Amino acid sequence: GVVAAAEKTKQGVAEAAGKTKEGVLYVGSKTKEGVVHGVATVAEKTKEQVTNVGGAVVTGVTAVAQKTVEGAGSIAAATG
Amino acid sequence: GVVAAAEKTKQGVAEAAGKTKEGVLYVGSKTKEGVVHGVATVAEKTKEQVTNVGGAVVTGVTAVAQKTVEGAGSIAAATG
Amino acid sequence: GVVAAAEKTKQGVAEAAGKTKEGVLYVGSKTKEGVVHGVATVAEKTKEQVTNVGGAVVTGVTAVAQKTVEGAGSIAAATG
Amino acid sequence: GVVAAAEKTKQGVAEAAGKTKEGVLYVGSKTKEGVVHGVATVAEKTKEQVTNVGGAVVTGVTAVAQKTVEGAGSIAAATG
Amino acid sequence: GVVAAAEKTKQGVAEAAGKTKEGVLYVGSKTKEGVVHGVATVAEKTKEQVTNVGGAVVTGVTAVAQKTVEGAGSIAAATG
Amino acid sequence: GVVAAAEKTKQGVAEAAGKTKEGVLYVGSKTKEGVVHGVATVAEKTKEQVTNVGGAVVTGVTAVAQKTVEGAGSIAAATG
Amino acid sequence: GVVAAAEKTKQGVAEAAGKTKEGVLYVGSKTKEGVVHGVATVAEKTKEQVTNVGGAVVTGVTAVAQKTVEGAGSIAAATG
Amino acid sequence: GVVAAAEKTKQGVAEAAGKTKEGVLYVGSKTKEGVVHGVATVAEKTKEQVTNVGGAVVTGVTAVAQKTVEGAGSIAAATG
Amino acid sequence: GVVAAAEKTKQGVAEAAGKTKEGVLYVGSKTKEGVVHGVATVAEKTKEQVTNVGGAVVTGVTAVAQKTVEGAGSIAAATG
Amino acid sequence: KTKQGVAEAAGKTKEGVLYVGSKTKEGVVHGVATVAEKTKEQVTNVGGAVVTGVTAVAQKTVEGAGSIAAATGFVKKDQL
Amino acid sequence: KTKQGVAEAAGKTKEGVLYVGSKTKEGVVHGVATVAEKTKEQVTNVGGAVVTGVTAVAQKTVEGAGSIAAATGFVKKDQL
Amino acid sequence: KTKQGVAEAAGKTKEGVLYVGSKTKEGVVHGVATVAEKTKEQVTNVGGAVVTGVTAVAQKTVEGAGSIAAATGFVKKDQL
Amino acid sequence: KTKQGVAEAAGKTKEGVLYVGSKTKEGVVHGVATVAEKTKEQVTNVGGAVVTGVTAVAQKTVEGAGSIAAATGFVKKDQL
Amino acid sequence: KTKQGVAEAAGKTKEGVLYVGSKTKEGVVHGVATVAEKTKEQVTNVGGAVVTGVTAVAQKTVEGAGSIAAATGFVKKDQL
Amino acid sequence: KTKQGVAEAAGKTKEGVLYVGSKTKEGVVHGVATVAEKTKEQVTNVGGAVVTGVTAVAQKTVEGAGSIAAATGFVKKDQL
Amino acid sequence: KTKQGVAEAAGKTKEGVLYVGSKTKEGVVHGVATVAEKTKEQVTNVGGAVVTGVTAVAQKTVEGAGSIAAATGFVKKDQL
Amino acid sequence: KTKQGVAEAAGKTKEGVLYVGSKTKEGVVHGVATVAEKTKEQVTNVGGAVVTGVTAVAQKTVEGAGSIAAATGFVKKDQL
Amino acid sequence: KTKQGVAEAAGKTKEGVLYVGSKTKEGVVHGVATVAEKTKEQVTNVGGAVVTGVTAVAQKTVEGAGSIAAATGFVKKDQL
Repeated sequence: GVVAAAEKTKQGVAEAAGKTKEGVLYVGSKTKEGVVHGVATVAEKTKEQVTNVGGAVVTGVTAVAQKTVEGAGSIAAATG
Repeated sequence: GVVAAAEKTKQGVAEAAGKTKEGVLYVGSKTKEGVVHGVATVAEKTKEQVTNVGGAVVTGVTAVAQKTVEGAGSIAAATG
Repeated sequence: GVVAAAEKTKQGVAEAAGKTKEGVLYVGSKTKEGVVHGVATVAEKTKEQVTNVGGAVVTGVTAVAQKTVEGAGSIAAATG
Repeated sequence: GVVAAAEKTKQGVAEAAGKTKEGVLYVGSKTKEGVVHGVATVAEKTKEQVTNVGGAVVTGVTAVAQKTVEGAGSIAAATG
Repeated sequence: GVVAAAEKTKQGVAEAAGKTKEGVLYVGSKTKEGVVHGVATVAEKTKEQVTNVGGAVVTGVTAVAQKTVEGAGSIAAATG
Repeated sequence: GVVAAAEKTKQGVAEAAGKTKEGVLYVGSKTKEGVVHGVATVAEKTKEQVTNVGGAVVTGVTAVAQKTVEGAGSIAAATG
Repeated sequence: GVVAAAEKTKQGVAEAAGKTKEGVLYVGSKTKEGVVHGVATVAEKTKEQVTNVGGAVVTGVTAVAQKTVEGAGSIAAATG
Repeated sequence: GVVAAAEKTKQGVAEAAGKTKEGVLYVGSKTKEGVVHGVATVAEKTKEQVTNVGGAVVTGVTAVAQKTVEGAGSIAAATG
Repeated sequence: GVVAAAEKTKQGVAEAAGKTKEGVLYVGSKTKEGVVHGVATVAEKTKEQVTNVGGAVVTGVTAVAQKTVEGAGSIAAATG
Repeated sequence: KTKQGVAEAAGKTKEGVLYVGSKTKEGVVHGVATVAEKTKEQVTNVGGAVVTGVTAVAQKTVEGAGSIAAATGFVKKDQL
Repeated sequence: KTKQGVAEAAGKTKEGVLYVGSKTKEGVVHGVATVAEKTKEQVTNVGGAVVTGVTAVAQKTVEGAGSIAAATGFVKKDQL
Repeated sequence: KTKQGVAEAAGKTKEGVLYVGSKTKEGVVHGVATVAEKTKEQVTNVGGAVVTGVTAVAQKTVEGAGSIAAATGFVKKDQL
Repeated sequence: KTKQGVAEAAGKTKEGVLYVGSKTKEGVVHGVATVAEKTKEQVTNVGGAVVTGVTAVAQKTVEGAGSIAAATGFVKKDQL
Repeated sequence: KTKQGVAEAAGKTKEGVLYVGSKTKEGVVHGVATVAEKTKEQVTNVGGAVVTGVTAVAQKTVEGAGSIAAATGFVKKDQL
Repeated sequence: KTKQGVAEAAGKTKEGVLYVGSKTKEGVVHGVATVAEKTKEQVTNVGGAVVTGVTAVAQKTVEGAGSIAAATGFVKKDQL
Repeated sequence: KTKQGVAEAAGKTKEGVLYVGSKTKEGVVHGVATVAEKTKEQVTNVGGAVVTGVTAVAQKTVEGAGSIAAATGFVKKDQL
Repeated sequence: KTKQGVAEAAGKTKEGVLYVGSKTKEGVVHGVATVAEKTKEQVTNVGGAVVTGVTAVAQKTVEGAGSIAAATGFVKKDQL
Repeated sequence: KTKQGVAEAAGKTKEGVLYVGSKTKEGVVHGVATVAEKTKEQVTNVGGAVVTGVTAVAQKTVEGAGSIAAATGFVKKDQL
């Protein structure tokens, strides 16, 4: 039982609410989720080698922002 | 039982709400999910090699923003 | 039971709502999901080699923004 | 039971709503999903080689924005 | 049971709604899904080679915006 | 049961709606799905070679905006 | 049961609707699905070669906007 | 049961509708589906070669806007 | 059961509709489906060669707007 | 000498294709698109002006002191 | 000499493709798109001005002292 | 000499593709998009001005002392 | 000499692709997007000005002493 | 000499791709986006000015002594 | 000589890609986004000014002594 | 000589990619985002000024003695 | 000579990637974000000024003796 | 000579990546974020000034003797 009342008033406001659930709000904000910024490499000879024979390999520069709900959020998964 | 009332008022507002669920709102914000920004490479000889023989390989510069709901959110998956 | 009432008022507003669910709203915002920005490479000799023999390979510069619902959101999948 | 009422009012508004579900709305916003912006390469000799023998290979500059619902959202899939 | 009423009013509005589901709306917004913008390559000798023998290969500059519903949204698929 | 009523009013509007489902609407917006914009290549000798022997190959500059519903939305598919 | 009523009113409007489903509408908007814009190539010698022996090959500058409903939306398909 | 009524009104409108399904409408909009715009090539010697021996090859500058309903929407199909 | 009524009115309109399905309408809009616009080539020697031996080849500048309903919408098909 | 509102162009070439264009727009109204769907309008006017339609007016004048382009919806009762 | 509102261009080439363009817009209204769907409007006017429509006016004047482009929706009762 | 509001361009090339463009906009209104959906408006005016529509006015004047572009929705009762 | 509001460009090349552009905007209104959904407005005016619509005005003037661009929604009762 | 509000650019190259651009904006209003959803407004005006809409005004003037861009929502009752 | 508000750029290259840009903004309003959801406003005005909307004004003036950009919502009752 | 508010840039290269940019902002308002959700406002004004909306004003002036940008919400009753 | 408010840059390279940028901001308002949720405001004004909204003003002036940027919410009753 | 408010940069390299930047901010307001949630405000004003909103003002002046940036919420009753 929720009741609000206003009467005999020049400017009256009556506001009622049974159940309320506030939510997220960003005002003038900034965010950085999974960011790579400013990587420099000065070599003479570079060499990479990957010899995957049935798994999962993730190399190089990476930036991930997974947001899964009802499952594995792996980056490199390998099941058998 | 939710009740609001206004009467005998020059300017009256009555507002009622049983159940309310607020939601997300961005006002003047910025976001960065899965971003690669400013990568520099100054070499003389470069060499890459990938010899995948039945798996999953992900290389180079990468930027992912997966948002799955009811499944695996892998980047490199390898099942058998 | 949700009730709102206004009476004997010059300017009256009565507003009622049983159940309400607010939603997302962006006002003057910016977003960046899965972005690659500013990659520079100054070499003399470059060489890439991929010898996939039955899997999944993803190379080079990449920018993905998957939003799947009821399935795997892999980037490089390899099942057997 | 949702009721709104206005009476004996010069300017009256009565508004009722049983169930309401708000929706997404962008006002003056910008978005960037799966974007590659500003890639520069200054070499002398370049060489690429791909020798796929029955899988999936994705190379070069890529920008994807998959939005699948009831299926795998892979970029390079390889089943057998 | 949803009821709205206005009476004895110079300017009256009564509006009722059982169930309502709001929808997406863009007002003065911009979007970028799967975009490649500003790629420059200054070499002297370039060479590409692809020797696919029964799979799927996707190379070069790419920009995809798949929006499938009830099927795989791969970019390079290879089944057998 | 949805009811709206107006009476004894100089200007009255009564509007009722059982079930309503709003829809998408773009007002003064811009979109970019699957776009390649501003690619420059300054070489001296260029050479491409493709030797597909029974699969699917997609090369060069590409820009796709698939919107399938009940089928695979691949770019390069190869089944057997 | 949906009812709207107006009576004893100088200007009255009564509007009722059982079920309503709004639809898409673009007002003063612009779209770009599958677009290639501004590609420049300044070489001295160019050479392309394609030796397809029973698959599907798609090269050059491409811009596709497939919108299939009940079938594969591939760009290069190869079945056997 | 949908009912609207107006009576004892100088200007009355009664409008009823059982089921309604709105449709797409473009007002002052522009669209670009499958467009190639602004491709320039300044070489000295150019050479193309295609040696298809029983598949499908699509080269050169291309711009497609397929809208199939109950069939494959491939660009280069090759079945056997 | 859909009913509308007007009576005792100087200007009355009664309009009823059981089921309604709105349709597409373009007002002051422009469209571009499958368009090639502004291709320039400044070489000294050009040479093309096609040696199809039983498949389908499509080259040169192309602009297609297929709209099939119950069949494959390929550009280059090759069955056997 | 004096130049106002002048669009000028020039072009020289020895061999090749040439295009020169010069367009000028002064006092031009272009593209006024309007839709009214299922709209109710009720007007009662007594000795006044009511405007509800679409009015597109363009004017260009040289030596036009005291010019008026569009005077819409007004009541003028000057004594002198 | 004097230049106001001038768009000028020039171009020289010996061999190749050339494009020169010069456009000028002065006092131009472009692209006024408006939609009103299921809208109710009720106006009672007594000796005044009411404007509800769309008014797009463009004007260009040389030597236009005291110019007015659009005077919309006004009541003028000057004594002198 | 004097330059105001001037857009100027120039270009030289010996071999290749050339593009030169020069555009100028002065007193230009571009892109006014408006939607009103399920909106109720009720106006009672007695000897005044009410404006609710869309008014897009553009003006350019040379030697325009005392110029007015848009005077919308006003009541002028000057004695002299 | 004197330069105000001037956009100037230049470009030289011997071989290759060239682009030169120069744009100027002076007194320009671009992109005014507005939506009103399920909005109730009730106005009673007696000898005044009420403005609720959209007013986009752009003006450019040379030698414009005493210029006014947009005078919206006002009551002027000057004695002299 | 004198330079005010000038955007200038230059570029030289022997071989390769070149881009030169110069843009200027003076007195420009860009991107005014507004939404009002389920909003109630009630106004009673007696001899005054009420403004509730959207007013986007841009102005540029040379030699504009005493210029006014936008005078919105005011009551002027000067004696002299 | 004198430089005010000048954006200048220059660039030289022998071989490769070049980009030169110069932009200037003076008296510019960019990006005014506003939303009002489920908002109640009630105004009673008697001989005054009330402003509740959105007012975006931009102005640029040369030799503008005594300039005013935006005078919004005021009551002026000067004796002289 | 004299430099005020000048953005200048320069760049030299022999081989490779080059970018030169120069931007200037003077009297610029950028990004004013505002939201009002479920807000109640009640105003009673008698011969005064009330301001509740959004006012974004930008101004740039050369030789502007006595300039005013934004005078909002005021009551001026000067005797002389 | 004299330098005020100057942003200057320079860059030299023989081979590789180069970036040069120069930006200047003078009298600039950037990013004013505001939210009001479930807020009640009640104002009674009698011959005064009340300000509750958002006011973003930016100004730049050269030779501006006696300049005022923003005079908000004031009562001026000067005798002389 | 004289330098005030100057941002200067320089850079030299023979091979590799280079970045040069120079930014200047003078009289700049950046990032004013404000939230009011479930706030009650009640104001009664009689011949005064009340300010409750957000006021972001930025100003830059050269030769500005006697300049004022923001005069907010004041009562001025000077005799002379």
